[PDB]
Amino acid sequence: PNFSGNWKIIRSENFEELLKVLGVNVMLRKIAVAAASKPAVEIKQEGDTFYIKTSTTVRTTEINFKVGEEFEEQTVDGRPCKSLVKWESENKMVCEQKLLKGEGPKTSWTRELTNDGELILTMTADDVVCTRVYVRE
Ligand SMILES: CC(/C=C/C=C(\C)c1ccc2c(c1)C(C)(C)CCC2(C)C)=C\C(=O)O
Repeated sequence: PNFSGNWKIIRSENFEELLKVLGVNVMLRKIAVAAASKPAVEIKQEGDTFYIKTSTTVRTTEINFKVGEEFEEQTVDGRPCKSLVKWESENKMVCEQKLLKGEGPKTSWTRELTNDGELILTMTADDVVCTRVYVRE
């Protein structure tokens, strides 16, 4: 049950559709979609403590959190939110997000370590689901 490692993406689907439901104009979606197809992901895990750095040419995010403890991060479209991660199963964590200001689509994410050694990340916005699959570099 160790997510630690440097991960590279091998499959991504419905990412643009995700941004579309968030109301991002076409020009910006193009820039985001292009850069998001080549992320560099670093994860450091110790017990329930996580450090996840996701880097792209146009944006880098770093989150630090303890499963079960509320923290603050940003939605995919850059809006400040309060998040809470819980273990849904032994190798699957689910995160429920809550906007700090205003309204918007219900968003969340999940990260799961599969039995073949891969990592599946799913990001949701209302009914749209983006699936991203990684493998260690
Ligand atoms: C890599 C990844 C996600 C990458 C997302 C990127 C780059 C992204 C997302 C949204 C945006 C931008 C970039 C830029 C900066 C163009 C500004 C416009 C908005 C609409 C605010 C997820 C993962 O795989 O964990």
